[PDB]
Amino acid sequence: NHYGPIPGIPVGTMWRFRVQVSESGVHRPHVAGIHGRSNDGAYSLVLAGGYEDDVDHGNFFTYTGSGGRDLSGNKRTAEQSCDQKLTNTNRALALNCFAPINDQEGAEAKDWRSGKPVRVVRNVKGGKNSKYAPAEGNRYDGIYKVVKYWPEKGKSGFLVWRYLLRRDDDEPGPWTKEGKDRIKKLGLTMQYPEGYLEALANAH
DNA sequence: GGGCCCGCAGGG
DNA sequence: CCCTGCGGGCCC
Repeated sequence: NHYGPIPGIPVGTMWRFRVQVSESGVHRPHVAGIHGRSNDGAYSLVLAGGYEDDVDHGNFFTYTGSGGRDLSGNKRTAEQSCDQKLTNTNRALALNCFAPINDQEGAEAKDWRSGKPVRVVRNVKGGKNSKYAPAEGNRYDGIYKVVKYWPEKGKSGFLVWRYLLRRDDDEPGPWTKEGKDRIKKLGLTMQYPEGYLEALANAH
């Protein structure tokens, strides 16, 4: 539903599980990387190193579309086994870009800052191929905007949709000096589900 | 009512 | 250690 930050949830907020990010409003889907409607646009997305074509550079990153995958056998993830399409959440994210939607060669917003805002969450699994992933769980990293998107062959050899997102947010990134100071001042700390830690105090 | 899914953990 | 496939929410 909502575009932009969630009122009163500062950049640097951390949650241990995806479900907690969801109940916060920050990223509603419990599994999916993109939260979006195909005739409106995308509200939030997660970098979790789930797609090999994701490259994260912090203040900007190239995100991969979802799909191009065989999820037979009641799967949630798989390797690329066919071309992605500009449909569903992929189409949603493309609409955020401040340029006419083109599903053949993609598009670029000259005035990208005028595009729709995307809430961006970074998850620890993104750490294999990124300097910007938190050490644990999920972290709210602020607002980014889609500069451009285009199709190309991924590492797998199949077509993927690729999106350049660039940061556009007055709250500083949590990996920066000021981001770290703010987090410290606010006392931001990993949020666990209720009862979770107690259940872990059950090592015997 | 069916599709989708950047998680997660039980059980091998 | 590695593997399998479940709920449930949200979309359409």
